[PDB]
Amino acid sequence: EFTFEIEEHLLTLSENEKGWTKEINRVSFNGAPAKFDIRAWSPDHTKMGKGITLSNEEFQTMVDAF
DNA sequence: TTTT
Repeated sequence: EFTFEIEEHLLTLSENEKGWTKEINRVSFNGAPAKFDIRAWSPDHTKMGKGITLSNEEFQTMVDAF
């Protein structure tokens, strides 16, 4: 058992020939408070690809650093 | 090529 919900779309970074997009979103996993999520997504966003989840703290650390 |  596992669930996901894209709560907010922040940025699309690129799209490939199959229409999958790399995105920065706020995503809730298993109904938890949403985290930052940098991940590939199928065209209708019904299939997840490879990516990483970052807490607000981890994301701000990254932003401050670059 | 693709699932926390």
